[PDB]
Amino acid sequence: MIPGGLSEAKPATPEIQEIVDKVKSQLEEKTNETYGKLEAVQYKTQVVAGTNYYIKVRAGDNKYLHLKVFKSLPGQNEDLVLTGYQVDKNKDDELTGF
Repeated sequence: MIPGGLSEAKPATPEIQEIVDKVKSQLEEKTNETYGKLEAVQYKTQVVAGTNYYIKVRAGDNKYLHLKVFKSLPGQNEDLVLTGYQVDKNKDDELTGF
């Protein structure tokens, strides 16, 4: 069993692309990623020190990347601080258990 509480995981459109465009800046220079050129097909969400969003987005035609966009409130300073994510995978990029 794994904690977290991934809320859901429905289809994703450019609305997840914003959550994706909001973290791809930090995600770009975090793991030298890039995002933005990927299509988010679905997403989920969790509740912790604020609110995060997990996304099942792909970056080609045989690979997926799960990002972890996180928003706070009690320490706004962070706000949409995607501190978790994964890219270039085709075996452990399922939902959030990636």
